[PDB]
Amino acid sequence: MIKQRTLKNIIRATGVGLHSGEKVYLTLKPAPVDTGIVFSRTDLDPVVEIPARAENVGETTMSTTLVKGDVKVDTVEHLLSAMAGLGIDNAYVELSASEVPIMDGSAGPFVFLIQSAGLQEQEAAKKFIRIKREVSVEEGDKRAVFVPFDGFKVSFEIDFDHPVFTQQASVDFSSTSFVKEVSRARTFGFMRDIEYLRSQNLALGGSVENAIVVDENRVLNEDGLRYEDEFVKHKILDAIGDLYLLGNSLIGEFRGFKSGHALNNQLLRTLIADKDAWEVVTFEDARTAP
Ligand SMILES: COC[C@@H]1C[C@H]1C#CC#Cc1ccc(C(=O)NC[C@H]2C[C@@H](NC(=O)[C@@H]3C[C@H](F)CN3)CN2C(=O)C2CC2)cc1
Ligand SMILES: [Zn+2]
Repeated sequence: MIKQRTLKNIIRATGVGLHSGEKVYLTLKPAPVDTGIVFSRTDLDPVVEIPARAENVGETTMSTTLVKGDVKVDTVEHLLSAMAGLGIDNAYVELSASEVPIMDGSAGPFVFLIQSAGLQEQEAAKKFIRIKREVSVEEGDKRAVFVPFDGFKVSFEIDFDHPVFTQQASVDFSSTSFVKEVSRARTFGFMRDIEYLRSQNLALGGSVENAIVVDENRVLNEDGLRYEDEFVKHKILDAIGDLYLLGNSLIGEFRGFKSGHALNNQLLRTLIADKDAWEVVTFEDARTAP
């Protein structure tokens, strides 16, 4: 049967919040069967834990933020994307501040840390959400869609009227490596937006160390891009993080058109609300499973 996984060993890491600019200490701990992913603000007394679930997403439009009361955790999408990538069902994520460390702007450091400390299978069936019906959301010229698909796949398209722009990509994660083809894909910002956001006391941790910085014409980062299609691969990475807020791995296919975390969140909520469109499934034989 396909079994729930947690971590074998705890993992510690240090970084800076993209927005807060704060030094943050991160601890990933193993967790019992059916825990899910739980974020923990250890700096607070008493400690505040927010389950990494769609119901707990705050109305923050810079990044994916979890809330409970007036306590927040900012920029969860890259870490969740890394746990999604490696099929982690159960883990505590301890933080010493309000924001996940940005590290290098991608999921690579997080995927390295997780596999460094190993995975532990647990004596419980892994539960999957299987897409049964197409579910679509739009707003203006943006669109986000679930389609039934025997497997897991993400297609994305962006359309920036900028000289620096493939703006399309499609990855079947049952045939292609999350780790090799998507995990190293970094976040990106335009020089004028960064200048603005700095003026509003935001992007305080941003640098070429943790982002592709783009002016009107070109990539400013001396060493360039990691993929010809790094920008749209980072969109895929982000979506995979957002999807993992379902609290169960997906059997189906996602399509983004100029989508972001706000419309991504609308699609998760519309899916959860339409019980005709999905079922939870387990697999007694890993050999016959998609
Ligand atoms: C020493 O270096 C000097 C350079 C000048 C210093 C700097 C810096 C910085 C920065 C920075 C980078 C990125 C950003 C930033 O918020 N980028 C958003 C980008 C990338 C992608 N969203 C994501 O990645 C999401 C959100 C967060 F980004 C992490 N998950 C979609 N997206 C867009 O559509 C923007 C609107 C055009 C915001 C800020
Ligand atoms: Zn991102």
